[PDB]
Amino acid sequence: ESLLNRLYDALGLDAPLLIIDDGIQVYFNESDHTLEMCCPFMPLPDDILTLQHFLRLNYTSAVTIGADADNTALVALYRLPQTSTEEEALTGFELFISNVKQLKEH
Amino acid sequence: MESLLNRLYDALGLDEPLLIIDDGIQVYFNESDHTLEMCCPFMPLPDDILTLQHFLRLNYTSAVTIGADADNTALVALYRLPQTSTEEEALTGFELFISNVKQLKEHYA
Repeated sequence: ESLLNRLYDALGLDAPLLIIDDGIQVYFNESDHTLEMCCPFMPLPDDILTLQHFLRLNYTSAVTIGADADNTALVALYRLPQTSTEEEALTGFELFISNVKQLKEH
Repeated sequence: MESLLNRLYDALGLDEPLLIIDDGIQVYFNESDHTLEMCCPFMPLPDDILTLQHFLRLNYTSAVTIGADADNTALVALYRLPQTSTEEEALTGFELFISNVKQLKEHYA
């Protein structure tokens, strides 16, 4: 029973990518013995100060900022080892969504 | 009860700010209420668009988080560990961190 499947059950979701009308797309990556949550929240900036700002945010945040391989957007990230329990996964998901909403504020 | 960071220091055979040098790798710690953060400043903070975007992309693929320190002086590799973790998880985490940063630095720094 994969951690991803574990999270879904914990969330009550019955999937046979998770999109929420909060204008949020969550992608899951289960490679490297871990569960990674990813959410592209805005286009990749070309401004030095803005880029440094997101790297600074990574110094103190549980939810970190990265850039997709396609180099088209900044993505909020959060990883957990597959060995994690369904309770830890659930908690991680809750924290992730809250931070993504925060990142989209202005 | 001794704090988790103090127990790590003991495990590292150590008896206040502090900088560790393990195999040429610099490691210092930051703390918050619920988290102990291991930090390795591995190179000066780049000031060009492309290198900065590159490190943001690396964040997506690298096992360890890459960020910039508070003074905007260095690019830093880091690992967050719950202040509720066991002494052993702290030590093992520290060792794995060093291992990850060593390779990160030699390939991207």
